[PDB]
Amino acid sequence: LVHVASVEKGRSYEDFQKVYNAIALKLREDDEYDNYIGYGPVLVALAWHISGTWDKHDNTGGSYGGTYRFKKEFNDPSNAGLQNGFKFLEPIHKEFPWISSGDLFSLGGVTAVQEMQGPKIPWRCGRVDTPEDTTPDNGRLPDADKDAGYVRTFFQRLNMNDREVVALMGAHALGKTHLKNSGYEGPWGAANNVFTNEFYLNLLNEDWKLEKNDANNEQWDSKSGYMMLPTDYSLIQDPKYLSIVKEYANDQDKFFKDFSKAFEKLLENGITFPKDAPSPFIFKTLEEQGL
Ligand code: HEM
Repeated sequence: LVHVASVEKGRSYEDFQKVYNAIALKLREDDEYDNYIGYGPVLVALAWHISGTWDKHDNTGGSYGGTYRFKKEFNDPSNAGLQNGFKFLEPIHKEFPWISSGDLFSLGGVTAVQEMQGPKIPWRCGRVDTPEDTTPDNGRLPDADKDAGYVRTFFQRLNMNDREVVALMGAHALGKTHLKNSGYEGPWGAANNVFTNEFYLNLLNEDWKLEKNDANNEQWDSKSGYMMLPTDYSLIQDPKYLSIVKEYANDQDKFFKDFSKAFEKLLENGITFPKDAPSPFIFKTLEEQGL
């Protein structure tokens, strides 16, 4: 099963920058969402879950098909809450009906990271909508109540290694858990709509206490009012993971570089880019444009 990137007919860089700008302007505008966190975090969670269904063994799932738009996938329990990012992006698809669904979903994650002051994330167009019967079954995304062995195995399905797994998990500096969505409740840090190395710092520097939440699930809670999932806490339980956690706590630029490569790879898993496709695009922020 091969998925070959196909550029939207006649579109170039400047066209996609417009779609970026529209997402970015709307991010600016809808600042009240989720108690003033804004929609940045749910947008990067949506781009991760639509890519996270990939299976490297048979190339099923992945971001290419746009299959999150079908009821079997948006009804995935693992995706509870992400209907809000989809709803956000609907006016944008309306304004730019020529972009594919996979391209829009994935571009929404890139746009969110950069406007929340994270690193630049190169992005490539050419995902093509596939039909309903290519929608992967539920159950392909990761459980939160497991340990580092589980996490390591899980991410190997996505062809991610130790550094990649730890870099990628740093996105949990953003947003928060919601009891009615996941059975977990609370934020990971204080600046949860700015992209920083705070997750790593909080992991190492906080006083964590293991507790049961109101949904009867175990989670780690700090005196500062922060939390960590069991899978998050894994990263300082495994010695290999802990080494890298310290690295990123100590050096945000290194974390930024590694996240950037890892997020692009995650969003492009399963896609074949022809030799003569366009080079990855690096979009300007609104700020960089005076907008
Ligand atoms: C072992 C892997 C991980 C587990 C078990 C997992 C689990 C969770 C859980 C349960 C939530 C809260 C959902 C809610 O209640 O609304 C959460 C949210 C979040 N996750 Fe993860 N996650 C994983 C990895 C990742 C990765 C790789 C990324 C992206 C690069 C990511 C991005 C985020 C973000 C940004 C949110 C916050 C969204 C918002 O506030 O609504 N997660 N995750």
